[PDB]
Formats: sequence, structure tokens, C-alpha cells
Amino acid sequence: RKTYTLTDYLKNTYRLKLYSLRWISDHEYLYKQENNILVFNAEYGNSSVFLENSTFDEFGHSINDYSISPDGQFILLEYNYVKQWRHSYTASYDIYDLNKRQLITEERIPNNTQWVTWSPVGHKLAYVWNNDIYVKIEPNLPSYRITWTGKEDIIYNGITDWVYEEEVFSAYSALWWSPNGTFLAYAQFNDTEVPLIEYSFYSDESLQYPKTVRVPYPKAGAVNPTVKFFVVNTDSLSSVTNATSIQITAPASMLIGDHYLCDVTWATQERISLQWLRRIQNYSVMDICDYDESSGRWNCLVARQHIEMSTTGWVGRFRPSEPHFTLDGNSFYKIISNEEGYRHICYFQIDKKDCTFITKGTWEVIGIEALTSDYLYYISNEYKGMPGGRNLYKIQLIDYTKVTCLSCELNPERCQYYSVSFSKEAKYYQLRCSGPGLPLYTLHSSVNDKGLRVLEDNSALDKMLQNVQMPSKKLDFIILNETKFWYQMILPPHFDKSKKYPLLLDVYAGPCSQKADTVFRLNWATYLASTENIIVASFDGRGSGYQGDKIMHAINRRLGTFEVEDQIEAARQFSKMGFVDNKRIAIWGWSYGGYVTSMVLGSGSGVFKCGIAVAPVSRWEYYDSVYTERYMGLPTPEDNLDHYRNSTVMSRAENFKQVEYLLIHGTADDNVHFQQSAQISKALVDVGVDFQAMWYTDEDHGIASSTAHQHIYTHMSHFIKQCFSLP
Amino acid sequence: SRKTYTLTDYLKNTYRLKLYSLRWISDHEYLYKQENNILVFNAEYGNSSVFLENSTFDEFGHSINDYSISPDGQFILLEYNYVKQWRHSYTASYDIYDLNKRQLITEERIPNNTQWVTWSPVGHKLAYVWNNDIYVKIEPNLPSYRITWTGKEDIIYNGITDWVYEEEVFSAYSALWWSPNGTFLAYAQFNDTEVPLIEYSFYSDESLQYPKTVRVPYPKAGAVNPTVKFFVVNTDSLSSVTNATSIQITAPASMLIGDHYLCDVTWATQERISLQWLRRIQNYSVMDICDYDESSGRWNCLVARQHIEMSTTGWVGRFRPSEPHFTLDGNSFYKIISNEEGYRHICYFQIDKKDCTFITKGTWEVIGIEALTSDYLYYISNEYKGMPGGRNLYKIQLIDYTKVTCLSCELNPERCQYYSVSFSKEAKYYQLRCSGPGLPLYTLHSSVNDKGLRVLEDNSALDKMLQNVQMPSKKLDFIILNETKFWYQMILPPHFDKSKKYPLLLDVYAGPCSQKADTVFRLNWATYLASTENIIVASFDGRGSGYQGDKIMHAINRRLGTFEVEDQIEAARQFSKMGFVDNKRIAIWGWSYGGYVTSMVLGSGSGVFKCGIAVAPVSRWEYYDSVYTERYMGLPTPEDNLDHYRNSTVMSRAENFKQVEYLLIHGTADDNVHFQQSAQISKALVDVGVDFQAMWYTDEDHGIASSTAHQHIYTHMSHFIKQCFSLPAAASWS
Ligand SMILES: *[C@@H]1O[C@H](CO)[C@@H](O[C@@H]2O[C@H](CO)[C@@H](O[C@H]3O[C@H](CO[C@H]4O[C@H](CO)[C@@H](O)[C@H](O)[C@@H]4O)[C@@H](O)[C@H](O[C@H]4O[C@H](CO)[C@@H](O)[C@H](O)[C@@H]4O)[C@@H]3O)[C@H](O)[C@H]2NC(C)=O)[C@H](O)[C@H]1NC(C)=O
Ligand SMILES: NC[C@]1(c2cccc(Cl)c2)CC[C@H](N2CCCCC2=O)CC1
Ligand SMILES: NC[C@]1(c2cccc(Cl)c2)CC[C@H](N2CCCCC2=O)CC1
Ligand SMILES: *[C@@H]1O[C@H](CO)[C@@H](O)[C@H](O)[C@H]1NC(C)=O
Ligand SMILES: *[C@@H]1O[C@H](CO)[C@@H](O)[C@H](O)[C@H]1NC(C)=O
Ligand SMILES: *[C@@H]1O[C@H](CO)[C@@H](O)[C@H](O)[C@H]1NC(C)=O
Ligand SMILES: *[C@@H]1O[C@H](CO)[C@@H](O)[C@H](O)[C@H]1NC(C)=O
Ligand SMILES: *[C@@H]1O[C@H](CO)[C@@H](O)[C@H](O)[C@H]1NC(C)=O
Ligand SMILES: *[C@@H]1O[C@H](CO)[C@@H](O)[C@H](O)[C@H]1NC(C)=O
Ligand SMILES: *[C@@H]1O[C@H](CO)[C@@H](O)[C@H](O)[C@H]1NC(C)=O
Ligand SMILES: *[C@@H]1O[C@H](CO)[C@@H](O)[C@H](O)[C@H]1NC(C)=O
Ligand SMILES: *[C@@H]1O[C@H](CO)[C@@H](O)[C@H](O)[C@H]1NC(C)=O
Ligand SMILES: *[C@@H]1O[C@H](CO)[C@@H](O)[C@H](O)[C@H]1NC(C)=O
Ligand SMILES: *[C@@H]1O[C@H](CO)[C@@H](O)[C@H](O)[C@H]1NC(C)=O
Ligand SMILES: *[C@@H]1O[C@H](CO)[C@@H](O)[C@H](O)[C@H]1NC(C)=O
Repeated sequence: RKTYTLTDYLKNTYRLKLYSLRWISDHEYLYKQENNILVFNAEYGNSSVFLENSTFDEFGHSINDYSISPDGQFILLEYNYVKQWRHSYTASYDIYDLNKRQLITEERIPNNTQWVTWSPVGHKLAYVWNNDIYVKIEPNLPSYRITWTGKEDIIYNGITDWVYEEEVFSAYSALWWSPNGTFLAYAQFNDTEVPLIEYSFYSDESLQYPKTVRVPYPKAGAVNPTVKFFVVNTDSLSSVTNATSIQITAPASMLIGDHYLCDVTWATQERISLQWLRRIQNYSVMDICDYDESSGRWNCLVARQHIEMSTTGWVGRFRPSEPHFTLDGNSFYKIISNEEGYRHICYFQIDKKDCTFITKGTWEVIGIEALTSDYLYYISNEYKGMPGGRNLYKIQLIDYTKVTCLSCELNPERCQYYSVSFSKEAKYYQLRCSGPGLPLYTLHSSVNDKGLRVLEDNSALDKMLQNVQMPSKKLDFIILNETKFWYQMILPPHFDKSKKYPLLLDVYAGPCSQKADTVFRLNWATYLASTENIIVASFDGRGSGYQGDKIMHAINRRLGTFEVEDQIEAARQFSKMGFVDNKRIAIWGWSYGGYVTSMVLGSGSGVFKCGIAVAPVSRWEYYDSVYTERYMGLPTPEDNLDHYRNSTVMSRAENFKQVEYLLIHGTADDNVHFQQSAQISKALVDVGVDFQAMWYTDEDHGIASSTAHQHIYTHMSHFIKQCFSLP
Repeated sequence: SRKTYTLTDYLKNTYRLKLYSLRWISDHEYLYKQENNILVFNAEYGNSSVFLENSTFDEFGHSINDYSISPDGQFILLEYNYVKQWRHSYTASYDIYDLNKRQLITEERIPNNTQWVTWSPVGHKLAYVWNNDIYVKIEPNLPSYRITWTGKEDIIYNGITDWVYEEEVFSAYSALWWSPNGTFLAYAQFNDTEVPLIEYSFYSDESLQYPKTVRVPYPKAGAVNPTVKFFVVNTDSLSSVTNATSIQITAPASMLIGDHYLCDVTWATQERISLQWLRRIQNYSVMDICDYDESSGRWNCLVARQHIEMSTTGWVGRFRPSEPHFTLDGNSFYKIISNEEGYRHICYFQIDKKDCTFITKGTWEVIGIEALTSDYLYYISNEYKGMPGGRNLYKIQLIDYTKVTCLSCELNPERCQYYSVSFSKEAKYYQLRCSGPGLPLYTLHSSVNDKGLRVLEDNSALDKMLQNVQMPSKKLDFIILNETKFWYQMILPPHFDKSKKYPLLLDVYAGPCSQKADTVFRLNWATYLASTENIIVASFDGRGSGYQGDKIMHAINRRLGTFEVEDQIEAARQFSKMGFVDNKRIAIWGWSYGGYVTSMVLGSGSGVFKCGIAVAPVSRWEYYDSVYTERYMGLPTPEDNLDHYRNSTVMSRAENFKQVEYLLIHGTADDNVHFQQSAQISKALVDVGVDFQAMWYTDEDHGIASSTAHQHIYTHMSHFIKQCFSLPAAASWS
């Protein structure tokens, strides 16, 4: 048989099939098959054509995406997609009347639109163009301008700035419609005093002079953006007068200093909840605000405030959790770390500070997935005590002891990692199994949790992989100080414990990272194992997530310490296993993992022959405020400046003499600025250490254009193969 | 068997070349720094006296970078806080020490961040540039007279050059020219208002949180150019109560019709200044000869004293029109000019007559006019043994052109085939500086009968050292192509056996008027590769190279990236045909223009070269500066030479790099050949899916010349060449 080759990985030869559906009610979903949109009845599996592919055969633009209005009356068509940062982009939009069969030609959505969204019910539109908000009541009618303060790189109304996009909301959107669309809530960010990161963009060969890209980006300790929050009533908008936006100000506990808006969740038609986080991210407050029908204002009663703090670290995994409100809005369920530091579901009454934990144990809840009148549905890693597995559970709102695992025993050898998609009122759910075996998508009914049918079993891919010498995956743990620390290994085919193999350590090791899991992947590690016979291992030490706060907070204010030492120790335990070749152990990572690779290579352990750092952080003062400060505090003498200075890659330059190093970075990286790698190379040069390097002209943090992606993986394969003496 | 010349020897300067750097102070005395002391030497008898004691340099606290004693010897200017800018420019702090009063001047001090400073040619007047304006000090202790008030960073330059004139026109930061006796101060003013800026990131020390963007007015080929104006101020009529009057000398109408440049300033007498102007299309230039008018206070450049210089086959001059050497009365001058056969020879002109008389001729060229007296003109040429790569001093009777004497040819013919000279203030004495093929030799001579006075430095110390080292040898010879000689040089390993097949590295420049094949003795990276690694390091001078006539030099006019590239490939073919070269192991490397030719050669698909290294290469001519590029390429317009600008890019050759091993190196703060150039090569390589090796150098400029980066690049490059040539490595403890 043949092996899974680099070409197979770079050309996507063996494709993973998915079953991406969009729910449209509590009994029907839409499914895009052969470019045509089908509407499926969930109970009987019968289909009808919703939108036939030929409809737009004369549109004249390639359509990137689509979005049907909740009432199914109109379809929004996305084209001219232009990527900005990780989540952002701009686009052109066209509106089609699905009943009249007419494209909207007057009062259109402008070109270079930043964000657009339908109301949760009906067909109102809200959009952001030139950093201002606009609302369309009817797709054929002129838009009402909501904001007038919009200014590129300065004022953002209803869109996020670089740092909130990346670190807080993981989205460009800063617009939140009320459940029935009466109100439109939005945030406004002000970057006036945020310093700019400047870098050269070379563009096409014809560009005579390079362009300087300038982005407001706050590095650790710098002046941060300010935020304001507003609510406009879209039902009282006028063609003759400018819109009235009511401001909801942050509480006094937050107003005394630098802070962030970290969550927006509507509770009812007249009740909105907001979470605010201090710049020192171990203290947060939730305001529960109500609309006053008689005054037009929004009252956040001090009696409905909920405080959340951490004595051992920061609040939340990456931010405070979102609340899941009951229909009356008088109570909510929220993931909170308990007295033992394990993240569990807490039940709050809006007027009561103390909550009741409805789950418990030495395992964590990952997310609350659906809340109904009788049950709360959640994902957790409780099953077989495996932190790297995922399963759906349901718990009875009137009896916490009434827990049922809905996914645990459906296909236990194939499916140990699930995600779920519930119908509009949770009558049905799609289970998405993603490992250890081939992905499996199934449809279920919540009536009595019974399987309806298999949506996608990846039989086509299984037929293909039967003729390929595929690698296997081992998931196990080592015991350190009477604590379990899990690892995974991508093992070559026909693996023999009596033979010795080179080993590559694939690192992330960031706070709340998890690199040891039950997910099935087709990646670079598949090629290295299948073709090159390299063991590709990953380890979750101190600072990794989903195992409790004693493990996750262990690196609080001390990045570049325990998580680094634990990767070295892991490799020691691996080498001192009879199938590893101690002379050929390598380490690699991208992003935070690039940082840990570099720290490991500069540690003087003598364990690693060689390593690759792709776009690494080198010093924490160069990275953004929101992420860095969460774990490190402020880079001031009064706070944590001493550890900011003690945890640089540069300080370890002399030790790189003991290793072969490949340093890679994209020149247009807006995230981990090229500066970071430019500072590593200069430190290496200053102590006279030889190393290998590669820059990627105009590539960002992803190094993801078709040609650069192919080049980096080809270049890296050569480096590893030469290090491991492979032909 | 003895030890070899190692990379460490090259990087740590283990074997040092001694020099004898002297400064003439009269027609019979020179100054020389020995044991940090300033010694004054009598040229005739070789006796010395101490001018300034080594210890005097320590009564200031700070370290002195350089010094400059005033012509009359009454004062000493002391340079400190030296901060490098471009190739020639820098800023610094200055202190003046009164040699008669034996005290440091502390009042009306030369300001910090001074751009340029110079004494008058006679006496002790000072002229300086601070914040892009000119200032004059009549007496070191007296307040300075502000000459200009228009100075503005990156916009108006008064008496200093902008980036492009410093690099390509004057090879200096200075744009100040004192009259022979210091009565007048002439200066240029450059205006960069509409010149676009090259912007690049500077990272600085690790403590800098946000990188800084460096912005420099830099005109790329075809872009808007700086404008120039020229002025003369009389320093003897300066007033404390009124602003100074600067008289403007305007360019002629033949230049004013379009874009142009000021390309030379040479004083003829106390009251006569000459200027040369060049059109943006550098095949036409005009010399104005301007006299001072006592009846007006102005400078009249009579139309009848103009001198036109043009070229039908290329550009004017080697890199610019030559400088004139005027006779004492200022009524005649001697100037290097290309003749009818295209060989550069000395022409004699009358200031009022258009036709000149060639005083030298032959299939060889004059390199420079070195001194002119009442009876003799002294010059350097490559006439001897018909060797373009050799250099010798000659003298000629101004009264009989056939009466030529070689003053250096036969002093030490096996050791000395490459000379430079330094004449005393009225040419009574001269220092000869021999720089190859043997060890450098410095000797003192008297011009009265060309009598050899004494040996100043024979490098005996270094000879003693190199006797215990297995040194490589140097072969200088030629190949015949189309009945034309093309010279080459080869750094050959010690105990060189012609019966073996050695690997070969081709060390390239190949720029217009380049000369890489010569008789100079060098201690460099090529010495290590030959001595230790047993690699032959060859260099070839093909079409476009200088000092052999215009048929060779102009052959690449409007066609850079053609003949000079093909000729390097052909050279290597002839080298692999020589029998002692291993055809499977031929590499090519080069910096700057040589980086460009390396890249073009590697992308040619010839199959001759296994591997190559391009250090800071030009990749496309539109990315390089106007003055250099346009000289050979014309304008990048459809009407002019855009088609060849597009046809001569490295990027267009990306697919062919599949056949070779490539190392691309570039400094991130290179203000000259912008990192952009290499960033465009790597993107082209990536787009066609070609693998290659790369290395950037954080905050390093075009020289990659800081102690640590210099050591790193040469170490990294040695490893690349050794792996390409299958040569073994050596482990080290740490
Ligand atoms: C998957 O298959 C399902 C079952 O076949 C589909 O559901 C069926 O949909 C149709 C149309 O939406 C419904 O048809 C008519 O229902 C009543 C009569 O109901 C009785 O007969 C049905 C069979 O004809 C049975 O299935 C029922 O159980 C029941 O015994 C009629 O009175 C309706 O008429 C009204 O609407 C029509 C328009 O279609 C007008 O023309 C009439 O004048 C009148 O106003 C419907 O015609 C049927 O009820 C429904 N059955 C069930 C059990 O759901 C389902 O739509 C399909 N899903 C997809 C996505 O394809
Ligand atoms: N910018 C943060 C981060 C990163 C990238 C590059 C370098 C470094 Cl040091 C960090 C890590 C956390 C990520 N994140 C944030 C929201 C919750 C889910 C999640 O996974 C995003 C990418
Ligand atoms: N910028 C011009 C040049 C160069 C550097 C790098 C790349 C390229 Cl393409 C060209 C070549 C000519 C040199 N020069 C100019 C003054 C006269 C004497 C001389 O030797 C200087 C450096
Ligand atoms: C978008 O741009 C195109 C091309 O310039 C133009 O024809 C079109 O009308 C624009 N669309 C809108 C909604 O303005
Ligand atoms: C933005 O903040 C600046 C100060 O950083 C302030 O002057 C300005 O008024 C603010 N703008 C808005 C729209 O709030
Ligand atoms: C709305 O606000 C803008 C900006 O302040 C102003 O130009 C416009 O005239 C206002 N319109 C009305 C009706 O107030
Ligand atoms: C939406 O909610 C608002 C506020 O409670 C209410 O006034 C309105 O009637 C609701 N609309 C619908 C369609 O129920
Ligand atoms: C939050 O962190 C700061 C900085 O370490 C500290 O002063 C404060 O005590 C912390 N809060 C809690 C409740 O631990
Ligand atoms: C284990 O305990 C020892 C002793 O306290 C300590 O040095 C080490 O860092 C601890 N952590 C792990 C995970 O080994
Ligand atoms: C050299 O010696 C002569 C005496 O013959 C003397 O007059 C002269 O000044 C001396 N010069 C120096 C610089 O020592
Ligand atoms: C130059 O700088 C030094 C150090 O800052 C200062 O003491 C001195 O006064 C300056 N000199 C002048 C002439 O301004
Ligand atoms: C510089 O040139 C600009 C035109 O490009 C002109 O407006 C300006 O006055 C000039 N300045 C001087 C001092 O020549
Ligand atoms: C000299 O020129 C400057 C700038 O134009 C002016 O400020 C100053 O008053 C002038 N000096 C005299 C003495 O006229
Ligand atoms: C210097 O030259 C000027 C101009 O010809 C003249 O006026 C002056 O007297 C000369 N001085 C000396 C010392 O020769
Ligand atoms: C100068 O160069 C241009 C462009 O090659 C040419 O057409 C012109 O005839 C030349 N001019 C002179 C003065 O020889």
C-alpha cells in the first residue's frame, strides 16, 4: 500500500465530509447540496427544494456566502469578499425577494460593508459602513443612519477594533439585536490614544514604493481603547429626525480605571445583561438592565449586579462565561469555577448573589448548549475521566441528580469527541462526532433522545483510506507529583516497540490550551508519521485547560516557566521509552507554541537536537494588552516588570549554540509582529549563534495563501528530514 | 605542514596589513600619527618632532573619533559622539583646542549633531552645517555668522547632500567648497519637497516596545528628483548686524530646459570657479567657468567659456564627468576625456576654445590626474605591460608630450604593479603606495630628480607571520572572446595541483565600470576558502567592465542584465574547460550589483552552477535610485526603455531556480538596496513553488557591517558553500 504524503496533505487528496445544516424552525433545517438549497423535515428525513441553484445563474458575481431572513422572505447575497483580520472583512451585498423573485435595486446595501445582520425575527437589517450603523426596516426602503461618529482607526460604532476582535469577542460584530428585533444594542470603541503598529507591505512587483500599514494596536502596558455601550429602539425611528441612542454606562467599580466590555446577552425583550472586566482581569461585574416603558431609559439595578472574581488567576477560560437565561429572564445558568477550581454550571436568581452548583466533580463543563423549560443540555469531559474527550449531557432543571449522557455510548470506540446543533426550540439535535474514528454526523430527537438517522458517515473517505498505510493515535497520561498529565502520539503504520523512531514534539502549551485529545485529523503530523515514520507527540502540562484551576492557574503571572519545563520533562519521559531515538528528538510550534519551542531550545536541557518556531512571541511587552495582561499583569516595577524581562527568548540566546534552529515569520503579521522574530535573530547574531531563517513576504500570522502554505510546509519537512537523517 | 589562513583569522583580523597614512602640511612636511602621538616629519631628512602629545587626547573625558589640525597649525578640531548615517554622512560633536594658548575652547562652541565641518584651505576659518543650514566662524572663539535660514530636515539641504547626491554624485556628505585662499565659500542647495519617501521599520534595542518607521526622500528610477541651486558667499564681508549675501550661480539654459544635476565643483583661482552640469539623460553635460565681478559683487559665467561633453554610445564619464585640473593662471586646464577610439586620455583645453588637444593616447586608459606643476603633469594609468588591472605613476613634460617617464613601473616590478600616490603641497615630494601583488609597500620620493628617499612601511612584521601560514596564490591572466581580451583572476589553494579537479566559486560584481580582476594583495574571505577549504575563487571582467575602453564599457548601455550576465556564465564554462575545475562543483556569489548578476545567472537555466549566494541584490531596476539606474538604463517609460526595465527582473526568472541551491541574504535597514528588492524575489520564488534558503539581518544596512553581523554572515555563507561543495565540518566544544 501507498502512504499519506505531503502532496496528499497540501492538495487535500483525502477529504473529510461534513454535514453543515442551518436550522429554520423546531422541525426543519436547510442543507446546501449540489449548489442548491434543500429544506429537510427532521422527523421523516424527506426533502423539498428551497432555493434551486439556477436562480442566480445570471447574477454576474461569484457568491461567497448567503443568509436567508428568519421569516424566509428575503435572501442576502455576499460577494467581493475582502479579508481583513482573523474575523473581519468587507463585502458587497445584494437582497433578493424570495416571493416576488426580484433583486433589490434601490436603497441597496453599500459596497465595502463591514458587517450586516438580519433581525432575529422577520427581515429588518442592521449594517456597518464607514464605521457607522444603519438600519433598514424593509429591504426596499431607505436606511436610517443610527451613528455619525464613525472614523477609520479612531471611532468604531457597532464593529470591533483590532484588540476586541482578536481577544474579546472573537468577531468583527459589536451589534446585538433584542430577541424580537425591537431594539438594536451596540458598542462603540475609541482608539484615539492607542499607538500604531507600523509595518511595510510590498504588494505586486509593479508597486515602485512599499506601503506602510498602520494599525491601532495596544501592546502590554500601553494606552488601551475606551468603550461605551448603547441601545436604539428601531420601532420609533424617523425620516425627519436623527435616532436617539440610550447609553448604558459601566458600573462605578469599573469606571474608576481601565476596563473592558466582555459579554452582551439579551435576557428578554426588555432585559439586557452586560459583563464588564477590569484591566486587571481577576474582577468582573454583570449588570442586568431593564427598559423603562415610561421614561425610555434602561435601569441596571444595583440589587441585580453579579460579581465574579478569582484569587488564583484571571476570570473565565479566556473571558467570563456567557449567561443562559430562562424565558421569564428572572434566572440564569452560567459556567463558574467552584471551591475546588473545577468549572461547573451555577444557577442564579437575578436578585440573589449566591448561586447553586447544579454539577460537580473532578471534570469540567465546556459549554451550556441549550436550555429548555425542563432540561439544560451541556458538553463536558466527564466520561471515562478523559479531559480530551467531549460528550453531550442533559440535566433536569427540577432534579439535578437526573443527568443523562446523550452521546457517551452511541459509538464509544469511534466517537469520544462531540459537538451539537439544536433545532430552534431544541426538539431535534444534530450530533457531530469528530474522533477518534472518522467523523460521524447523526440526527436525534429530544422527545426521548432517540436516533432518527445517519446524516454523514464518511464512507467515501473510509473506502479511500483502506488502500493507504495510515498512522494510529495513542492517547494516555504520565503521573507527575501524583497528578495526571495527558499526552497523545501520532504513531507510524506497522509500529514496532522493538524499533526506535525519531520524535517530533508538536507544542502550543498556552494558557487553557489542549493538544492531547480524541479528535481525528488529517494534517502535517499524518504525513510525518505515515511517510517519514516520525512519532508526533503533544503534551498538556501546567497551564493547560479543562482539568481545573490548580493546573490552569499554575502559570499565573509566570508565562514562560512551568509550561516550558513540562514540555522538556514530557520529552524526557518519551525518550526514556524504548521506541524513541534520544539522538533524534525535535520540537516545533506556531504562535504561543513558537514561543515555548524557542524557550525549550534556549533552556540548555540537551534533550532536543533541533526545532522550528513559526511566528513566535519573543517578549511579552511586544504582544497585545488584553491577552498578555490577563496572565502577566502590567509591565511596571510595581506589578510584574521583573517577570516580563526574565521570560524573553532573547535572554536565552547563548543556549541556542546547543541546537539546530529554524525561525519563520510572515512580514505582514498584524498579530505577532515581525518585530518579535526580528528581535530573536538580532539576539542570536549578537552572541554569534548560527541558525536558519525564512521570511514570508506580505504573509500574515496564518501564512495561509495557497503558495505560501505549500512552501512553509515543504521547507519545514526538509528541515526535520535533514535533522533526522531521512532520505 | 604549516597552519592555514582560517575564517577566524579573517573575522578576528589576526594578520594585519600595516599602512602609512600621512597628511601633508607644506611642500616639505607631513604629519603622521605614531603611538597615538601626532608627529611632524621633515621629508628630506626623515627627522621628526612631536607636534601633539598622545596624552593631550585624554584631558577631555570622551573618546576622540578623529581630529583635524587647522592649515596654519594654530588650532585642532576634535570629533566625538560619532553617529553614522549613510555611506559618507554622520553627525558628531566637536571641540576646538587652541594649540598656542594650550586650552580647550568652551565659548561659541560648534553645536552637537553637526552634519559637516571644515577649515578654510588656509588659516583657521571654519564652515559648518547644523540643522541643514550653513554657519561660518572667522575665529574659533567668536560667534558664528548664519549664512542660510532655509534648512529643513528631509526638505532643504544647504551645504550638505541629500541621499541620492551623497551616494551617486559627490560620494560625500559635504556640499561646501572653499576658494583656494578661503575668501569665498561656495555651496549647493538641494530641494527634496516632491521626492517620494522610502519607508522601512527599525526595531532598535529589545526595550523598544513599538518599532520606528524610518522615512528617507529617495528617488527610484523615473520618480521626481531633488532640485539643485548653487551659491557663493564672500566670507570676508560678513556682518554681525545684517544677514549674509549669497550670490547665486544659475545652471545654463541647455540644462534648465529639463531635469538636471550639479555633478562637479572645481575652483580654478581665487576669483574663478568652474561647475559641471549633467542632464537627467546622462549623455550630455556642460562646464561653466565663472569669474568674480568687483564692479557688481556677482559671478559672470561667460557663454564663450562653456564646454560641452557628450557621448553617442553611453553616458558621460566613468560614473560622472571628470574633474578639470587648472593651470595656476586659470586660463587652461587638463581633463580626462574619452577619445575617438573610446579610450580615456588627458585632454588639454583653453578656457575660451572648444577643441582640446590629447596629450596621451593608446589602447590603455588614464585613471586620474594626480598633480600638475609648471613643467610636469603627473598621472596614474594601466599602460604598463598592457595590464588593465595594474596601476602606475607617470610624469610628462608639458612642453613635449613624447617625454613621458614611468616613476613607479620598475621600482619593484614583481611586488608592485598597483600604485596610488600622495604629493606634497607643491609636489616637491611624493609618497608611493604599492598595494600588490606582493605585500603593501610605502615609500617616500623627491620630485626634483625622482630620488627614492626612504621606505616608510614594508610590512616586514606581517611577512614574518605569513611565512608560517600556507597562503594561497593569485593568477591574473585573460581569455580571448571574439578576438577581444577579457581578464580574470584566480585565488588558488596552496600546493595547487593542476592534475586534480577542485570546486570553484565565482565572485561577481560585473557592474558598469567594475574591475574584479587586478594586481591588488588582499586578506579576505576568498583567502580562507582557498587556504583552508581548497576552493578556487575566480573573478571575471566581461562586457560592461571598466578601464579597457568604451567598446567594452558601453556594451551594456540601456541593457543591464544582459551581456555582463552571459559573460560570467561563459567565463565559468571556459573555467570548467581548463581541466583543474570540477564541473559538478561550480558556485556563484555576489553582493549589491553582484547579487543581481548572481541571481540572473542562477535563473538563466545554463546548468553550469550547482549553487549561489545573493547578498542585498537588486531584483528590478524600477526599485533602485534614479541617478545610478538612469545613467545606464534611461527612463522606465514606454517612450524610452520600459520594455528592457520589465525584461531584466530577477522575478521573471523564478521558475529556473528549481535547478539550483539559492541563499538569499538582506539587511532589514538597508537604505540603499531596499529590503523590498529581496522581499520581491522570495515572493516570486514562493509563487512558482521553488524552495530556497534565506537570512534577514535585523537593523543591518547594505554593508551588514557591525562586528557581530559581519561575523555571522560570513560564518553562515561558509557553511552554505561547504555543504554545496561536499566539504567536511568540524565540531567545537561550545
Ligand atoms: C414531508 O412529508 C410530509 C408527509 O407527506 C409532508 O407533510 C404534509 O404536508 C402537506 C402539505 O404541506 C399537508 O397536506 C395537506 O394537509 C391537509 C390534510 O391532512 C391530511 O392529509 C395528509 C395527506 O394529504 C396527511 O399527511 C395528514 O396526516 C392528514 O390526514 C389539507 O387539508 C391541507 O390543505 C390545505 O393546504 C393546501 C396547500 O397545500 C391547500 O391547497 C388546501 O386548499 C388547504 O388550504 C394540505 O394540503 C399534510 O398535512 C402534511 N402531513 C404531515 C403528516 O405532516 C411534509 O410537508 C414533507 N416535508 C418536506 C420538507 O418535504
Ligand atoms: N491572540 C490570542 C491567541 C494567540 C494567537 C497568537 C499568539 C498568541 Cl501568544 C496567542 C490564543 C487564544 C485564542 N482564543 C481566544 C478566544 C477564545 C478561544 C481562543 O482559542 C486566539 C489566538
Ligand atoms: N549605488 C552605486 C553603487 C551600487 C551599490 C549597490 C548596488 C548597486 Cl546596483 C550599485 C555602484 C557604484 C559605486 N561608486 C559610485 C561613486 C563612484 C565610485 C563607485 O565605485 C558605489 C555603489
Ligand atoms: C458597487 O460598485 C460597482 C462598481 O463600481 C457599482 O456599479 C455598484 O453600483 C456599486 N454598488 C452599490 C450598492 O453602490
Ligand atoms: C475619543 O477619545 C478622545 C480621547 O482619547 C476624546 O478626545 C474624544 O472626544 C473621544 N471621542 C468620542 C466619540 O467619544
Ligand atoms: C444629524 O446629525 C448630523 C451630524 O451631527 C447632522 O449633519 C445632521 O444635519 C443631523 N440631522 C438632523 C435632522 O438633526
Ligand atoms: C417585541 O417586544 C416589544 C418589547 O417588549 C413589544 O413592545 C412588542 O410588542 C414585541 N413585538 C412582537 C412582534 O411581539
Ligand atoms: C487581582 O490581582 C491583583 C494583582 O496581582 C491583586 O492585587 C489582587 O489581590 C487580585 N485580586 C484577587 C481577589 O486575588
Ligand atoms: C513537582 O514537584 C516538585 C517539587 O515540589 C516541583 O519542583 C515541580 O515543579 C512540580 N511540578 C511538576 C508538574 O512536576
Ligand atoms: C630636521 O633637522 C633640521 C636640521 O638639519 C632642522 O632644521 C629641522 O627643523 C628638523 N625638522 C624636524 C621636523 O625635526
Ligand atoms: C552637547 O551635549 C552635552 C550632553 O547632553 C551637553 O552637556 C553640551 O552642553 C552640549 N553642547 C552644546 C554646544 O550644546
Ligand atoms: C522647494 O521646491 C518647492 C517646489 O517643489 C517650492 O515650493 C519650494 O519653495 C522650494 N524651496 C526652496 C527653498 O527652494
Ligand atoms: C535674517 O533672516 C531671518 C529669517 O528670514 C530673520 O528672522 C532675521 O530677522 C534676519 N536678520 C536680520 C538682522 O535682518
Ligand atoms: C585671497 O583672494 C581674494 C580674492 O582674490 C583676495 O581679495 C585676497 O586679498 C587674497 N588673500 C591672500 C592672502 O592671498
Ligand atoms: C542621449 O540618449 C538618448 C537616449 O538613448 C539618445 O536618443 C540621444 O540621441 C543621446 N543624446 C546625445 C547628446 O548623444
